[PDB]
Amino acid sequence: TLDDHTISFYYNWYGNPSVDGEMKHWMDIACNFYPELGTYSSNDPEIIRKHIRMHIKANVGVLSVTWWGESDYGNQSVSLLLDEAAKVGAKVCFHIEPFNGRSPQTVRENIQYIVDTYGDHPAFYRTHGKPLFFIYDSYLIKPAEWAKLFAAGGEISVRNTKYDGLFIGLTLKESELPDIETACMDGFYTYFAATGFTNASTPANWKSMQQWAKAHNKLFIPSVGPGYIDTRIRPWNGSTTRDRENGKYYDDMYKAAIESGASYISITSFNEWHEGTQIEPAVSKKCDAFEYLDYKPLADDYYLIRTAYWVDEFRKARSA
Repeated sequence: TLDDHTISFYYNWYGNPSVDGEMKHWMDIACNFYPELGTYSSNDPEIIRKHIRMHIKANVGVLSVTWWGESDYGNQSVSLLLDEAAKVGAKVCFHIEPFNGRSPQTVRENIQYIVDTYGDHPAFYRTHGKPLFFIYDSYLIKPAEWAKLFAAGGEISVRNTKYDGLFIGLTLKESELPDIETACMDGFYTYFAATGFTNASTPANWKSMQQWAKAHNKLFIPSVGPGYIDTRIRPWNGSTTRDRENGKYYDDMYKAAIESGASYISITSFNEWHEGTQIEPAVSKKCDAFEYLDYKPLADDYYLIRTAYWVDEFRKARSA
Protein backbone atom coordinates (compact mmCIF):
# COMPACT_ATOMS: atom_id res chain seq x y z
CA THR A 1 0.00 0.00 0.00
CA LEU A 2 2.53 2.55 -1.23
CA ASP A 3 0.73 5.23 -3.27
CA ASP A 4 2.47 5.93 -6.62
CA HIS A 5 0.94 9.46 -6.94
CA THR A 6 2.31 10.73 -3.58
CA ILE A 7 5.85 12.12 -3.67
CA SER A 8 8.12 13.21 -0.78
CA PHE A 9 11.02 15.63 -1.20
CA TYR A 10 14.06 13.77 0.13
CA TYR A 11 17.49 15.15 1.06
CA ASN A 12 20.60 13.00 0.96
CA TRP A 13 23.21 15.63 1.81
CA TYR A 14 23.71 14.50 5.42
CA GLY A 15 26.97 13.08 6.75
CA ASN A 16 28.91 12.44 9.95
CA PRO A 17 32.40 11.65 11.33
CA SER A 18 31.36 7.98 11.70
CA VAL A 19 30.42 7.18 8.09
CA ASP A 20 31.69 10.07 6.01
CA GLY A 21 34.71 11.44 7.96
CA GLU A 22 33.02 14.75 8.90
CA MET A 23 29.69 16.39 9.74
CA LYS A 24 27.70 17.53 6.68
CA HIS A 25 24.62 19.79 6.67
CA TRP A 26 23.99 18.90 10.37
CA MET A 27 26.59 21.55 11.22
CA ASP A 28 24.17 21.25 18.88
CA ILE A 29 23.08 21.04 15.20
CA ALA A 30 21.72 23.25 12.36
CA CYS A 31 17.96 22.65 12.96
CA ASN A 32 15.10 23.27 15.40
CA PHE A 33 14.21 19.61 15.82
CA TYR A 34 16.54 16.70 16.61
CA PRO A 35 16.12 13.47 14.62
CA GLU A 36 15.32 10.03 16.11
CA LEU A 37 18.13 8.66 13.95
CA GLY A 38 20.57 11.29 15.36
CA THR A 39 23.10 13.20 13.22
CA TYR A 40 22.97 10.48 10.56
CA SER A 41 24.75 9.78 7.23
CA SER A 42 22.82 9.56 3.93
CA ASN A 43 25.49 7.08 2.84
CA ASP A 44 24.62 4.60 5.67
CA PRO A 45 22.59 1.61 4.41
CA GLU A 46 21.11 1.19 7.89
CA ILE A 47 19.82 4.79 7.73
CA ILE A 48 18.50 4.24 4.20
CA ARG A 49 16.89 0.90 5.08
CA LYS A 50 15.12 2.80 7.86
CA HIS A 51 14.15 5.82 5.73
CA ILE A 52 12.50 3.41 3.24
CA ARG A 53 10.68 1.61 6.09
CA MET A 54 9.53 5.03 7.28
CA HIS A 55 8.08 5.61 3.80
CA ILE A 56 6.32 2.21 4.22
CA LYS A 57 4.79 3.49 7.47
CA ALA A 58 3.74 6.74 5.79
CA ASN A 59 2.19 4.92 2.77
CA VAL A 60 4.32 7.08 0.39
CA GLY A 61 5.50 5.38 -2.82
CA VAL A 62 7.75 7.99 -4.36
CA LEU A 63 10.83 9.80 -3.14
CA SER A 64 12.17 12.90 -5.00
CA VAL A 65 15.88 13.22 -4.17
CA THR A 66 17.66 16.59 -4.21
CA TRP A 67 20.13 16.55 -7.12
CA TRP A 68 22.98 18.99 -7.72
CA GLY A 69 24.21 18.15 -11.22
CA GLU A 70 27.70 16.97 -12.11
CA SER A 71 29.06 16.82 -8.56
CA ASP A 72 26.34 14.29 -7.75
CA TYR A 73 27.07 11.77 -10.60
CA GLY A 74 27.71 8.27 -9.23
CA ASN A 75 26.69 9.51 -5.79
CA GLN A 76 26.75 6.63 -3.23
CA SER A 77 23.48 7.53 -1.42
CA VAL A 78 21.39 7.33 -4.65
CA SER A 79 22.50 3.73 -5.42
CA LEU A 80 21.75 2.57 -1.88
CA LEU A 81 18.45 4.49 -2.07
CA LEU A 82 17.21 2.89 -5.33
CA ASP A 83 18.29 -0.60 -4.14
CA GLU A 84 16.45 -0.32 -0.80
CA ALA A 85 13.40 1.12 -2.50
CA ALA A 86 13.37 -1.77 -4.99
CA LYS A 87 13.11 -4.27 -2.09
CA VAL A 88 9.71 -2.97 -0.96
CA GLY A 89 8.15 -1.39 -4.09
CA ALA A 90 9.04 2.27 -3.35
CA LYS A 91 10.17 4.53 -6.21
CA VAL A 92 12.83 7.28 -6.80
CA CYS A 93 12.49 10.39 -8.98
CA PHE A 94 14.82 13.38 -9.03
CA HIS A 95 14.52 16.97 -7.81
CA ILE A 96 16.71 19.04 -10.12
CA GLU A 97 18.04 21.86 -7.98
CA PRO A 98 19.63 25.29 -8.76
CA PHE A 99 23.13 23.91 -9.24
CA ASN A 100 26.15 25.84 -10.63
CA GLY A 101 25.61 27.20 -14.14
CA ARG A 102 22.33 25.28 -14.55
CA SER A 103 21.04 25.83 -18.06
CA PRO A 104 18.56 24.13 -20.37
CA GLN A 105 21.72 22.54 -21.94
CA THR A 106 23.26 21.37 -18.63
CA VAL A 107 19.77 20.34 -17.48
CA ARG A 108 19.74 18.06 -20.54
CA GLU A 109 23.12 16.47 -19.65
CA ASN A 110 21.80 15.84 -16.15
CA ILE A 111 18.62 14.24 -17.50
CA GLN A 112 20.74 11.98 -19.75
CA TYR A 113 22.98 10.91 -16.83
CA ILE A 114 19.97 10.07 -14.69
CA VAL A 115 18.17 8.04 -17.37
CA ASP A 116 21.30 6.16 -18.51
CA THR A 117 22.60 5.41 -15.06
CA TYR A 118 19.33 4.88 -13.14
CA GLY A 119 16.73 4.58 -15.92
CA ASP A 120 16.86 0.77 -15.97
CA HIS A 121 16.76 0.33 -12.18
CA PRO A 122 13.64 -1.45 -10.78
CA ALA A 123 12.94 1.43 -8.40
CA PHE A 124 13.42 4.30 -10.88
CA TYR A 125 10.04 6.09 -11.07
CA ARG A 126 7.78 6.19 -14.11
CA THR A 127 4.17 7.37 -14.12
CA HIS A 128 2.10 6.74 -17.22
CA GLY A 129 5.40 5.47 -18.74
CA LYS A 130 7.52 8.60 -18.12
CA PRO A 131 10.21 9.62 -15.60
CA LEU A 132 9.32 12.68 -13.54
CA PHE A 133 11.58 15.61 -12.67
CA PHE A 134 10.86 18.44 -10.22
CA ILE A 135 12.69 21.64 -11.17
CA TYR A 136 13.35 23.96 -8.25
CA ASP A 137 13.70 27.67 -8.94
CA SER A 138 13.09 26.78 -12.56
CA TYR A 139 12.00 30.43 -13.03
CA LEU A 140 15.72 31.37 -12.90
CA ILE A 141 15.74 30.35 -16.55
CA LYS A 142 13.47 32.06 -19.11
CA PRO A 143 10.44 30.06 -20.32
CA ALA A 144 11.32 30.63 -24.00
CA GLU A 145 14.75 29.06 -23.29
CA TRP A 146 13.22 26.03 -21.56
CA ALA A 147 11.17 25.49 -24.77
CA LYS A 148 14.40 24.57 -26.48
CA LEU A 149 14.48 21.58 -24.12
CA PHE A 150 10.77 20.83 -23.65
CA ALA A 151 8.98 21.83 -26.88
CA ALA A 152 8.57 19.23 -29.61
CA GLY A 153 10.28 21.68 -32.00
CA GLY A 154 13.09 22.65 -29.58
CA GLU A 155 16.73 22.64 -30.64
CA ILE A 156 17.85 20.42 -27.78
CA SER A 157 14.39 18.85 -27.32
CA VAL A 158 13.99 15.68 -25.23
CA ARG A 159 10.50 15.10 -26.61
CA ASN A 160 10.22 11.91 -28.71
CA THR A 161 13.63 10.69 -27.44
CA LYS A 162 14.60 8.25 -24.63
CA TYR A 163 15.04 11.32 -22.34
CA ASP A 164 11.42 12.47 -22.66
CA GLY A 165 9.51 12.61 -19.40
CA LEU A 166 7.23 14.74 -17.23
CA PHE A 167 8.91 17.99 -16.34
CA ILE A 168 7.48 20.02 -13.48
CA GLY A 169 8.34 23.65 -12.91
CA LEU A 170 8.22 25.66 -9.75
CA THR A 171 5.47 28.31 -9.77
CA LEU A 172 5.58 31.36 -7.47
CA LYS A 173 2.14 32.81 -8.30
CA GLU A 174 -1.11 31.87 -10.10
CA SER A 175 -0.82 34.73 -12.57
CA GLU A 176 2.44 33.20 -13.87
CA LEU A 177 1.03 29.82 -14.90
CA PRO A 178 1.29 30.71 -18.61
CA ASP A 179 5.11 30.73 -18.12
CA ILE A 180 4.62 27.03 -17.46
CA GLU A 181 3.04 26.68 -20.96
CA THR A 182 5.65 28.76 -22.82
CA ALA A 183 8.33 26.59 -21.18
CA CYS A 184 6.43 23.57 -22.49
CA MET A 185 6.69 22.11 -19.03
CA ASP A 186 4.33 19.20 -18.39
CA GLY A 187 3.22 20.80 -15.13
CA PHE A 188 3.94 22.86 -12.04
CA TYR A 189 4.52 22.58 -8.29
CA THR A 190 4.60 24.95 -5.31
CA TYR A 191 7.20 23.38 -2.91
CA PHE A 192 6.93 25.72 0.08
CA ALA A 193 5.55 24.19 3.25
CA ALA A 194 4.65 27.59 4.68
CA THR A 195 1.06 28.70 3.90
CA GLY A 196 1.00 32.10 2.25
CA PHE A 197 4.72 32.28 1.79
CA THR A 198 3.91 32.57 -1.90
CA ASN A 199 0.64 33.09 -3.73
CA ALA A 200 0.97 29.57 -5.24
CA SER A 201 1.56 28.19 -1.74
CA THR A 202 -1.67 29.68 -0.43
CA PRO A 203 -4.14 26.72 -0.28
CA ALA A 204 -7.24 28.78 -1.23
CA ASN A 205 -5.77 29.34 -4.73
CA TRP A 206 -5.29 25.62 -5.30
CA LYS A 207 -8.75 24.84 -6.70
CA SER A 208 -8.38 27.63 -9.26
CA MET A 209 -4.86 26.33 -10.10
CA GLN A 210 -6.03 22.75 -10.71
CA GLN A 211 -8.83 24.11 -12.92
CA TRP A 212 -6.22 26.02 -14.92
CA ALA A 213 -4.00 22.94 -15.18
CA LYS A 214 -6.78 20.87 -16.76
CA ALA A 215 -7.85 23.60 -19.23
CA HIS A 216 -4.19 23.78 -20.22
CA ASN A 217 -3.64 19.97 -20.00
CA LYS A 218 -1.00 20.27 -17.30
CA LEU A 219 -0.38 18.56 -13.95
CA PHE A 220 -0.68 20.59 -10.76
CA ILE A 221 1.18 19.02 -7.87
CA PRO A 222 0.63 21.07 -4.76
CA SER A 223 3.19 20.74 -2.01
CA VAL A 224 2.02 19.94 1.45
CA GLY A 225 3.96 20.38 4.67
CA PRO A 226 3.40 19.73 8.43
CA GLY A 227 4.82 23.09 9.65
CA TYR A 228 7.87 25.30 9.00
CA ILE A 229 10.67 26.62 11.24
CA ASP A 230 14.25 27.55 10.21
CA THR A 231 15.13 30.02 12.95
CA ARG A 232 18.32 28.16 14.08
CA ILE A 233 19.95 28.79 10.64
CA ARG A 234 17.99 31.98 9.91
CA PRO A 235 17.40 33.91 13.15
CA TRP A 236 15.79 36.71 11.03
CA ASN A 237 13.25 34.49 9.27
CA GLY A 238 10.64 34.30 12.05
CA SER A 239 8.00 35.55 9.56
CA THR A 240 8.04 32.25 7.57
CA THR A 241 7.40 30.23 10.82
CA ARG A 242 4.34 27.98 10.87
CA ASP A 243 3.35 26.09 14.08
CA ARG A 244 2.47 22.41 13.77
CA GLU A 245 -0.57 22.95 16.03
CA ASN A 246 -0.61 19.29 17.14
CA GLY A 247 -1.20 18.10 13.57
CA LYS A 248 -3.93 20.56 12.61
CA TYR A 249 -1.65 22.55 10.29
CA TYR A 250 -0.73 19.31 8.39
CA ASP A 251 -4.42 18.28 8.22
CA ASP A 252 -5.81 21.57 6.88
CA MET A 253 -3.06 21.75 4.22
CA TYR A 254 -3.32 18.10 3.03
CA LYS A 255 -7.16 18.22 2.85
CA ALA A 256 -6.80 21.41 0.80
CA ALA A 257 -4.46 19.48 -1.53
CA ILE A 258 -6.96 16.58 -1.98
CA GLU A 259 -10.08 18.77 -2.28
CA SER A 260 -8.19 20.71 -4.94
CA GLY A 261 -8.61 17.73 -7.28
CA ALA A 262 -4.86 17.40 -8.05
CA SER A 263 -3.95 13.89 -9.19
CA TYR A 264 -0.52 14.13 -7.61
CA ILE A 265 0.44 15.51 -4.20
CA SER A 266 4.01 16.32 -3.08
CA ILE A 267 5.21 16.55 0.56
CA THR A 268 7.71 19.13 1.83
CA SER A 269 9.49 17.43 3.31
CA PHE A 270 10.45 14.02 4.48
CA ASN A 271 13.75 15.35 5.85
CA GLU A 272 14.50 19.00 5.21
CA TRP A 273 15.57 19.41 8.86
CA HIS A 274 17.14 22.86 8.31
CA GLU A 275 13.69 24.22 7.32
CA GLY A 276 11.70 22.22 9.93
CA THR A 277 9.35 20.74 7.28
CA GLN A 278 10.28 17.10 7.93
CA ILE A 279 7.73 14.32 8.61
CA GLU A 280 10.72 12.18 9.71
CA PRO A 281 10.42 11.16 13.41
CA ALA A 282 11.92 13.68 15.85
CA VAL A 283 12.66 13.20 19.55
CA SER A 284 12.65 15.57 22.52
CA LYS A 285 16.22 16.82 23.15
CA LYS A 286 17.38 19.54 25.61
CA CYS A 287 21.22 20.20 25.62
CA ASP A 288 23.19 23.17 27.04
CA ALA A 289 22.57 26.15 24.70
CA PHE A 290 19.17 25.23 23.14
CA GLU A 291 16.00 23.17 23.81
CA TYR A 292 14.70 21.67 20.52
CA LEU A 293 11.06 21.72 19.38
CA ASP A 294 9.52 18.28 19.26
CA TYR A 295 6.20 16.60 18.34
CA LYS A 296 5.04 16.13 21.99
CA PRO A 297 2.30 15.47 22.99
CA LEU A 298 2.25 13.55 19.69
CA ALA A 299 4.22 10.34 19.07
CA ASP A 300 7.66 10.49 17.38
CA ASP A 301 6.27 9.01 14.21
CA TYR A 302 2.89 10.82 14.26
CA TYR A 303 3.65 12.65 11.01
CA LEU A 304 4.40 9.41 9.23
CA ILE A 305 1.25 7.74 10.63
CA ARG A 306 -0.94 10.78 9.79
CA THR A 307 0.50 10.86 6.28
CA ALA A 308 -0.88 7.33 5.86
CA TYR A 309 -4.28 8.63 6.99
CA TRP A 310 -4.13 11.29 4.23
CA VAL A 311 -2.60 9.07 1.51
CA ASP A 312 -5.67 6.85 2.01
CA GLU A 313 -8.10 9.80 1.81
CA PHE A 314 -6.18 10.87 -1.28
CA ARG A 315 -6.31 7.36 -2.81
CA LYS A 316 -10.00 6.94 -2.02
CA ALA A 317 -10.97 10.25 -3.59
CA ARG A 318 -8.81 9.52 -6.63
CA SER A 319 -10.56 6.12 -7.03
CA ALA A 320 -13.96 7.84 -7.35
